[PDB]
Amino acid sequence: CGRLPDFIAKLTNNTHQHVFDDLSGSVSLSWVGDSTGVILVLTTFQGQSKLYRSEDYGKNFKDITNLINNTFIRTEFGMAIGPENSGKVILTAEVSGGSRGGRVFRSSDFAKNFVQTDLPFHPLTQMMYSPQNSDYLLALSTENGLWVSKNFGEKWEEIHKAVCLAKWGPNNIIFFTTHVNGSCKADLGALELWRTSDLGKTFKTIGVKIYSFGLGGRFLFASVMADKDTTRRIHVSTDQGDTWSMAQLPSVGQEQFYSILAANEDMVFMHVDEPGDTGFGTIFTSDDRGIVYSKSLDRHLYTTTGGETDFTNVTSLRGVYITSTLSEDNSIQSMITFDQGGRWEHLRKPENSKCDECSLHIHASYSISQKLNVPMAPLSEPNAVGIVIAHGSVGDAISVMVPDVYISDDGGYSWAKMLEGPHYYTILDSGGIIVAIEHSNRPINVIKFSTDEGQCWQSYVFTQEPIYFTGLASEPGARSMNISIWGFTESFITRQWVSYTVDFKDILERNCEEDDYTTWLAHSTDPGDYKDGCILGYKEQFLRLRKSSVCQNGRDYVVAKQPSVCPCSLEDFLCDYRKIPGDKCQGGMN
Ligand SMILES: *[C@@H]1O[C@H](CO)[C@@H](O[C@@H]2O[C@H](CO)[C@@H](O)[C@H](O)[C@H]2NC(C)=O)[C@H](O)[C@H]1NC(C)=O
Ligand SMILES: *[C@@H]1O[C@H](CO)[C@@H](O[C@@H]2O[C@H](CO)[C@@H](O)[C@H](O)[C@H]2NC(C)=O)[C@H](O)[C@H]1NC(C)=O
Ligand SMILES: *[C@@H]1O[C@H](CO)[C@@H](O)[C@H](O)[C@H]1NC(C)=O
Ligand SMILES: [Ca+2]
Ligand SMILES: [Ca+2]
Repeated sequence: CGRLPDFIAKLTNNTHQHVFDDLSGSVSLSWVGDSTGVILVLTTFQGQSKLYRSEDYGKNFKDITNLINNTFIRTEFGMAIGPENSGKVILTAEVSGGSRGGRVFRSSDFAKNFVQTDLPFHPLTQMMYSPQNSDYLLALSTENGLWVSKNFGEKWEEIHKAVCLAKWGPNNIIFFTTHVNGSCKADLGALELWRTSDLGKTFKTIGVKIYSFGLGGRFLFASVMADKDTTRRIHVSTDQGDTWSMAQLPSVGQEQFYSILAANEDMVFMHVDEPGDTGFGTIFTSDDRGIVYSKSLDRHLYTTTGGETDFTNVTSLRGVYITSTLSEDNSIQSMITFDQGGRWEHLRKPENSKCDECSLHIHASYSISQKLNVPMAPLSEPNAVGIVIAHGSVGDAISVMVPDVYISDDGGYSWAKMLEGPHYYTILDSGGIIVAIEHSNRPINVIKFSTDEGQCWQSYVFTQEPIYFTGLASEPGARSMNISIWGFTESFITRQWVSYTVDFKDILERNCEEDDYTTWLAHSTDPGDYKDGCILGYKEQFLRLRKSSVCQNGRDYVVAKQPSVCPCSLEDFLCDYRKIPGDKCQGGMN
């Protein structure tokens, strides 16, 4: 491997330290908008709150605690960040014992100015933005009242009482459950599901005997109790609850649960927990109506009701998902699907790695929850086509051994060891740079980076004062070249939070050209087959950045791809026959 020259000089003047020398114990960070560089940092000591604001992607911060009048901010509610570039921020404050209602600091200009607002109620939940209109907010009160605002939280009205759960639907529709006689936990299974399309002026009861409800893609789901039984079933609606269909899914008992694993405009991955405290269930995939379900994966790991699952959307390649399954011997084995759950498969072992014949197993939420030496779950970005990064074990099952970091560049078909120890990682510039920080219980001062998709790595010493590393921060969307390295210095009585923001603009000094990209057929496994690369009835050819090209994709980078319809085979249909949701094959068989 040949390394690019003089990278130290291109990063020293692009390294920016900021110290947060308050006495806080916890730190939370929110990005506000895209292409703004606005970061809000809230530090808490338990109490005192400090509010810091950056507008250069974290290179410099300003103390703006005076903008909230030095009020303690309750971390339970977080920072209610408005969608897209609305620039909306809502912080929930603590009040005294005799206050009639709550207090909230509202900003609509990317945290440049905050307005202090007294509420006619005490908030029980975070204030939720309507996807259709960021001025429309709902919240539940401590008396389980449903409150709605049309003017970004300035004025509130209580549209219904005894509300247990409320969610925005499309076009400013509100769905919510309510109880009549009792409470929310007591009347579990006797709730009613209501809908209002006019922000509380009129109401329609769209369900009774309700356990709970949820939204996923185009689908409205409700679990409904049986008449003379303690079991419950899933009903689904695609017309905002005007009509319902019984999902072709098994019923479950009180000790079981349903969980939406993933949902888009085509279909839903649904987890049905198995009876008993055995920690696993079954994955089913829906049709385009959310009614017909095909069994996709048996013995899917999902510990308890609100427990841990390893289900992972490989967002860098269409149709690819990874998750963990419980073996018959109660060992954990990773499985990968490339066709949206049509079939699952063991992950292919890297060629050079040895078994501790075997396969690759991926560490995710469950491994992290069990306090394994795994700092991050899998990472993928849609604009960085084919790239998957994860901690893994090569062998027969998930192992507690010190895991290596593995990378795929084709969406999970092939794998290679990326780095030796456990590392935090982050993808920048749509894959133009991959960054990694060693996971250690010792202080560190090195950030590793790769410009060839993880094949070659350079180490950069970003500070002479090593830090206990805690996490990476970068602009969501993976289009920036800025990376914030967060850690702390420690004395005998306090911790000094510090961030180092490195700008890679001089590493990727030139913009990528058309010559810098090459054609790549996704899902290619055998060019001799007529249907090579066909997934859900069509294949796609991408323009991928050459690994050898050292250049910036750009903030306005758009993945260039060209689809080609494949002939329909029996693999494109499910049993009602019905074509698979999202399948776009034409001609062929039927
Ligand atoms: C998993 O991740 C992929 C990529 O993020 C999802 O794909 C997209 O679907 C959404 C909404 O349905 C549209 O926002 C995007 O245009 C799609 N993006 C791409 C790159 O395909 C996919 O829907 C997710 N899987 C599931 C089942 O939710
Ligand atoms: C990373 O952060 C830098 C600023 O620290 C970004 O720079 C800016 O460039 C944009 C558009 O060229 C202008 O919005 C801003 O005025 C600049 N910011 C400042 C304060 O100088 C840079 O764009 C980020 N890196 C990437 C690729 O996103
Ligand atoms: C700001 O805080 C000070 C001291 O706590 C208080 O006296 C003042 O009334 C506050 N301003 C408000 C509540 O707007
Ligand atoms: Ca169970
Ligand atoms: Ca490159």
